[PDB]
Amino acid sequence: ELLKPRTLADLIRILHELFAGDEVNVEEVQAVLEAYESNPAEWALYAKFDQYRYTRNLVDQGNGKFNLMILCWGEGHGSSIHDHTDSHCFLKLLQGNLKETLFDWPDKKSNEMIKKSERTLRENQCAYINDSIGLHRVENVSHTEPAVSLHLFSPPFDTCHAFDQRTGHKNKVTMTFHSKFGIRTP
Ligand SMILES: [Fe+3]
Repeated sequence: ELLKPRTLADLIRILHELFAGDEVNVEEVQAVLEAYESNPAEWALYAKFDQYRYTRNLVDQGNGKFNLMILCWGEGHGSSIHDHTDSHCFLKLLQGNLKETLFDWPDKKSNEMIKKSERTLRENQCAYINDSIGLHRVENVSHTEPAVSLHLFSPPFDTCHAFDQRTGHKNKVTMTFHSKFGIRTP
């Protein structure tokens, strides 16, 4: 029985219920994430930017079965082309816009990775990816506006692969945290 989250806090409580069991109802999770109306005051604590690249800010450690974080993207900041380590990944915009470009898993052949599609994710929208869908790149293409997104990963994971668009070659990356629970984590 899914209800609208009134606040980020409420959203988090609801996520603990949704992940109370062993399996994930993706459509239900995506629905509740979307239903949350971004309130900049509720997440300002987590919205820590860096001048040079996007930051990953842990919000909730979950119940062992998921994590929740906020990512902050300066003008022109973007990600690698990357996977998500056999986890569910949900992305909701809290501020600004992000361009998401989808790529297919590369063949063993060295080949230019060609964009399967792109979309503009706008404030409050919740997107979903998993490895069965493909790979993606996420970018703030704005010249004038920062972006902020809310991400849920289940199970949690701290490693992923980056892919070279020219070749499809992958490299294993360890993902870091800029902050945890509002506290900067050098
Ligand atoms: Fe991603």
